[PDB]
Amino acid sequence: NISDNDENILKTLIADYNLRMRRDALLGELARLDELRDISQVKGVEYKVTIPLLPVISTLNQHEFEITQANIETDFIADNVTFVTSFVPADLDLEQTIQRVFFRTTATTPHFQSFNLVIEILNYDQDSGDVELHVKIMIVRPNSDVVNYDYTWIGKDYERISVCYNLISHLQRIDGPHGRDDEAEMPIYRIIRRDSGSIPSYASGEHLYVISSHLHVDEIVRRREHKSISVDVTQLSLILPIIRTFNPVDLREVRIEDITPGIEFTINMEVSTYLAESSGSHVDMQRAIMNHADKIVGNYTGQQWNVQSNMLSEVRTQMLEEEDEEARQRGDYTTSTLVQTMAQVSDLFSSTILYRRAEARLDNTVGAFELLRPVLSIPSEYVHNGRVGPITNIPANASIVTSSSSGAGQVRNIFKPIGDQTINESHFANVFSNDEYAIYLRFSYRQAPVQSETVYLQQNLPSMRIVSPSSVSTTVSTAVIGGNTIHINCPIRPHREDRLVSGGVQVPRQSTAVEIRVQEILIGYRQATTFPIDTEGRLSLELMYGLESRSAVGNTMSPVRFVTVNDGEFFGLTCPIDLTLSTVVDPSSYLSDGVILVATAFEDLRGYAWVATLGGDWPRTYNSSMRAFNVLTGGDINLSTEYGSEMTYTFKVELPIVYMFNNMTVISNNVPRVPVLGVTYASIYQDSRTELEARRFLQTLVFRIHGNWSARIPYTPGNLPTRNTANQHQDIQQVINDSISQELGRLSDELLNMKNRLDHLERQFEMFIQSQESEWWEILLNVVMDTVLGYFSTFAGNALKSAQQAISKAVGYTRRVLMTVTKTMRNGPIFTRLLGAKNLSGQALASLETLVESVLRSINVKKSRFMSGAEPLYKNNKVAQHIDNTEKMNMMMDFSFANRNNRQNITADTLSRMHTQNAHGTSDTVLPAMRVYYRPLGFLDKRVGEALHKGITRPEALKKQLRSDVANVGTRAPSHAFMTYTDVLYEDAGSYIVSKRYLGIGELNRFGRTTSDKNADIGGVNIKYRVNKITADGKYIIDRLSHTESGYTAADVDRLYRSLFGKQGDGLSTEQKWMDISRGVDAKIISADMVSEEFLSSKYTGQMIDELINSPPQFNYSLIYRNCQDFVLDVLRVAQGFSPSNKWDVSTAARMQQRRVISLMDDLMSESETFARSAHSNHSLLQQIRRSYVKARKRGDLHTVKALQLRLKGFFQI
Repeated sequence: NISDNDENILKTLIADYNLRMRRDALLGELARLDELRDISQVKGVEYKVTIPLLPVISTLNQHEFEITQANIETDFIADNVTFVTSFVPADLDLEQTIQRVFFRTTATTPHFQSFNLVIEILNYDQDSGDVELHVKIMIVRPNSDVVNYDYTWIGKDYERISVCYNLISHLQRIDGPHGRDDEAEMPIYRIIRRDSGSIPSYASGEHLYVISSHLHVDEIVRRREHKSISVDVTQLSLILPIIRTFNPVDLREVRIEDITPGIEFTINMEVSTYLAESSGSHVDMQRAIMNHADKIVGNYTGQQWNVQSNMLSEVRTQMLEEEDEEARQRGDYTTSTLVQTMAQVSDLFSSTILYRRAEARLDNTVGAFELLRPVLSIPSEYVHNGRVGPITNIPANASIVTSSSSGAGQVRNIFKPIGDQTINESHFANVFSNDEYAIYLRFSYRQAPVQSETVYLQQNLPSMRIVSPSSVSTTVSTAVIGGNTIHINCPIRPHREDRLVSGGVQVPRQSTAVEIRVQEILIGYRQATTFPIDTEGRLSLELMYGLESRSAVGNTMSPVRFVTVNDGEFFGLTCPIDLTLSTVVDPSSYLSDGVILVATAFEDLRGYAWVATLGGDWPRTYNSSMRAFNVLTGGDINLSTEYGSEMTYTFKVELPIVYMFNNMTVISNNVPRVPVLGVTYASIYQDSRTELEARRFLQTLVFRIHGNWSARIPYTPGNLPTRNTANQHQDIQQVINDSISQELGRLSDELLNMKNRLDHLERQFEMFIQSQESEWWEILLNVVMDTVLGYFSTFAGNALKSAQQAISKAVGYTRRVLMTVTKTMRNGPIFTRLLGAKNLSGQALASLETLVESVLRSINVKKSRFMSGAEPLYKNNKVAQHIDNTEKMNMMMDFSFANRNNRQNITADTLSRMHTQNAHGTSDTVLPAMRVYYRPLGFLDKRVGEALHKGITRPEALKKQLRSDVANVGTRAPSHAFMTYTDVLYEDAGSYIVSKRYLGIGELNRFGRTTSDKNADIGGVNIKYRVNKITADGKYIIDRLSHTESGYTAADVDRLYRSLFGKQGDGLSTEQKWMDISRGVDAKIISADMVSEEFLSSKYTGQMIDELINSPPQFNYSLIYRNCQDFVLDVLRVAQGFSPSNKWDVSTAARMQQRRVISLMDDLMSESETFARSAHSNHSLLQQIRRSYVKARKRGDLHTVKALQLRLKGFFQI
């Protein structure tokens, strides 16, 4: 059978196996089986090629969710928002008392009020992690109905459980049109979310389910053969959005109250970029909800496949290196120091100060300033002997007993404030603001209580008092001689069996000493840097508060420098006025009405009571006070008694002033006074008061100002801007934007003519080309000419790459192109302030200039021939917005703000709140976002850890920690990356076509040598919309186009659906497949990460991307890239105007360049019908020319090539 040498070989193979077993046992308990780990990895790859790319979902943790809620100030509603509670039992902190997730909403919703989840660990063997869990979910409905769900699970330490709660809000109906917006030539529709006379617009539902898994690692190790993981989804509740109701779920109103450390919690939302109407069909709604659920479940399953692979044997991962914060900080700090040195140099220039004439007339204006507290005074030591009073509401029914039989006791109340009531303050009252100047009134305020008599009005219907019990005391035993032993049991609000916790006190009033003394009124100019001169004018001031009033006139004004508390220092002129208003004679004249309450109601005081017994064996005095009351309110609540035949029950409350004034109401609004001099109500006086009228009467100071002034206002010196940049910039982006703003003034205003601008840009491009050492431009021109005439070259991609490298190396040319674009567009400075902390990228602008110039030099025509028409030019020329950066910027700004940017003298601060995008925050980009998204879905990227236990450690804890480490390290990679590119087209007065391009790629294989049906692949689509409609709040409403209008056939739709959802849509028509594809792309990327760049999109870069989307290359991504994010980063780089990757094959970039040039040439030939013909530019004649050219090029015939190039050039002459 075998020889002796073969037997020796067998023995050494056995010995090697034994050495492997020895090593494995040295390392610990975890398995090390390489073949089973490899089979697991291959099967996981096979599953992962099926995880859907769509829909687009954004994942946030708690911190990023809170920052996002703070960022968005308009309506914030998501079609699907899933709250996933995910945990691994080996990651839970077992020293915690409870494992809980609790979150709620502060508003009314059709289905949701609060969500509570508790995890109970019934058994947990930590040596071999065998856990038995019980999960209890509690949902409280808005009508206070409680719904309970249970889930039990027996499994392993390292397996994951996810509880997913989806809140669904579908916009099903828009009502209108209710008019026509005139700035944006669109009809106006409304979107009803709140209770009104209109039909509601939204329908709401919910979806609750649990995901569990079993990774049969123990069985696989015992039997030594692989077994696929098994994932179970349990459906707990599904409510479809069938009927339309008011109050959809707004995410700004959702609170996450408590999550036990160790539990993972994410928010997974899909929010539309613009508002759109959903389908009312039931099957369509259900597919919409289940696509969201299926993507979440697919990502869960991929993660669990990773966990099984990692448990079966050793898997090593290098974690991607994070960018160096500290090196970037040193570079930025050097740049900032250079700017400071430039400012020091510019400080050497001095010039004569030049002024300008300033005149202004202040019409009759009204302003109201509210003091910190209402003007009141609480007397000390206020005693009230009634049964009902400030503190007590004890009915006569209530049983109150004394030592004598049937002897009712008398109750009294004592109230005492704690602390000072005098206040000294100086304020800068706001008067009027303007982009030129701002007016402030400066005064000082005095208050103190004056010796007088208290005034106390008691309500016929008193509010729920703090001490309002059913009974106060009862008799337990009666003695013939000694007296009756009494037991007192007096609870305080709230009672143990109660709803809507409440309680309070009524406060006695007094009279105080008011002293308002106005010193002067000040005005400052924004751009003044030194004292103005020739200051003259007159101002009149009228004070009025309560019942008194004053008036004075100021004549002399002087140049002044003053500092406000929010805006900095101002330079201007002051108008001293010396008047005093003093209502010490009548400070207390609200006497008709005038009940004052203070609310003291707390969850922590429920069930508290005074419990004591008095009598023979018991002491004859009682003196007790609640200390929880002191903890919550820095005061006291007390009850004192003396045992005797006649007993008095003293209920004393003793509050501090600060707590009192932070908690009070001014009911008895029945007799509200009027502003003392018949002034119109100032929106802080009975303007939708809702019981706020007496506090405004007692707190608000209102004044009336009229006058005029004149002065000479200095101009800013010319050497100031660099000092300003050094003195107040925060980032390097601010330095760049400041340089742009200052350079806008250096450029000539002759550039505001189209011919001059085109000549300037041609001269810039000639400078750029003349400075090239290598001759890449001539070969590029040859490539472009061949492409136009039909001969497609393999190194068009090389030509494109050389052009992009030349552009990125010549940053001066890019800077000049950007500067002329910013100068020649409408409202350039407004735009530079709109940018904020971001910079516009000029690489794409110069890229477009180079492409257009290349084609035009090929056909031997100037650009001015294609730029003819009336203004605005992009509305009268169908190619101008595609070949010109200035017209593109104009069109994009008109689109982004619905022509609100064209209002006269509108500031960038006002315009910034008029964007037309849905759920748009000010931290978002003005132009459409264009970036790569790469984050996990349904779980965090790291685990929440623990601190090391302080005690002595034991082996099963070490084993549990190792299991947690292996379950968590390297398994939380995202399953895909993607990128979006969107371009906007103007077609008619109120019609736009928005073209969104999606490109995504799945996670790369561990084993990439397999065939392409089992490798990671890319999936992309181009989707179009039409903008015709707007809301009354200024936001666009979208209609989505069909697949035919996007260029797709039925077979194309089948291929796209397979790429984007990972399956053949079975039982779906092409209409349903396109509905799913189109609806899955309109979601918006929500993140707390901030971008610092703006990018302008172009139609021909979009064609370059469509070249990848429509005819993808035969590429093995798994073998070439380390990461699926790197591919989409390469594509995004190409989209941003940079060169193609050297990882790609040659023909990829070749085809991209051919597509962009062919698209531009078609556009130019279509436009040339105005100055050429269509009979001699027919498609049939051009096809013959192209076929002849290809044949002539393939056989080296220069005569025919030249003749055909002349024929093509002559197409554009006559």
